[PDB]
Amino acid sequence: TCPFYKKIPGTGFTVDAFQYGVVEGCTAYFLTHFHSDHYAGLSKHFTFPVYCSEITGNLLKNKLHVQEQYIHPLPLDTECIVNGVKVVLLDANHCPGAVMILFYLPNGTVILHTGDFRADPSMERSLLADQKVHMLYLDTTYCSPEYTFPSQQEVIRFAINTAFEAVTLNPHALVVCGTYSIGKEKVFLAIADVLGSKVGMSQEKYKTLQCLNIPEINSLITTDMCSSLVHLLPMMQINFKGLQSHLKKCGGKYNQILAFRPTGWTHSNKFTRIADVIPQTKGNISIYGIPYSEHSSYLEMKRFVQWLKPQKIIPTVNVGTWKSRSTMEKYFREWKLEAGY
Ligand SMILES: O=C(COc1ccccc1)NC1CCCCC1
Ligand code: NI
Repeated sequence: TCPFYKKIPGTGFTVDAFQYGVVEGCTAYFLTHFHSDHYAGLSKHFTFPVYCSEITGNLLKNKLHVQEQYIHPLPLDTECIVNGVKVVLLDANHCPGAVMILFYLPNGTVILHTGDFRADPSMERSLLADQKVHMLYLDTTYCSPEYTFPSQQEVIRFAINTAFEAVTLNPHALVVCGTYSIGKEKVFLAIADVLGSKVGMSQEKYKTLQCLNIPEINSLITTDMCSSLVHLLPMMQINFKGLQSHLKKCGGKYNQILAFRPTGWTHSNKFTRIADVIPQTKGNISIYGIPYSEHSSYLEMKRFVQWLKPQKIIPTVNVGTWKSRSTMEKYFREWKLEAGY
């Protein structure tokens, strides 16, 4: 059964609703981004129209094998008519291909669905600038003031400086970066760039990255592991056992591993600043957890919502408990009273 917060009223549209079978009355299925919780249920035998970004469409075709006849890519920042309704796709500042969707309902109501997003002041100068939004379907992943983390730029500066120092001290060190989905590619691309190397990876991960429209990608990545001193591995292998195993396979080329585990928020963000971050170490292996977020911090979310001044907010994350629903509703009311809308 498809839940209410994935339906768009007054239309035949759903958003990120592929795991409920045939949804009654749905004429077009929107997909905000290529993350498995959101695409859950999509496969090669899907036979209804799917509306999405170009990048998401490339991933649907090549990774899930959805037939081309059902993939409807739309350009960003452009008014489009879908089944008699005006829509706009906006960059979500999440992973590659991720969008927010503006719906202009036939009755005059305007709805914004953020999908997953990392709110930014630049969104205040998007096509949102003009206009009234009556309903906001909001990515509330980190909707509590405890959720603090640095800018993406600060985290990348830390990673580049850490990697460059380690490899300049020991030219026989290998750098390894964990991954389990699209997103956060800047981590491994920025480290490889400072080290003068391509990024080495499996055939499967190479295929995925080839779908993302990254400029000059062929100059940046490779399946030839021997040519590369920055390697990508599944996130599940970023531990002392897994990294020891990997080092054995490298034919005596390296005598040290420096590894990065991009995470979201963790409770060490309540205590330790990015500059003060230290690794876990066992012998010649060191592992850094770095808080590289592709979701809004509490402060970023609050700024966006107080600027947009929506008439009603519908959370799309942390909706499953009464305690988390009540917590979110209290913050929305504070924000409204503070700003006066
Ligand atoms: O209980 C939770 C579960 O996730 C929530 C996320 C947003 C709003 C409400 C809940 N988190 C807590 C972590 C430690 C301190 C802050 C809330
Ligand atoms: Ni996501």
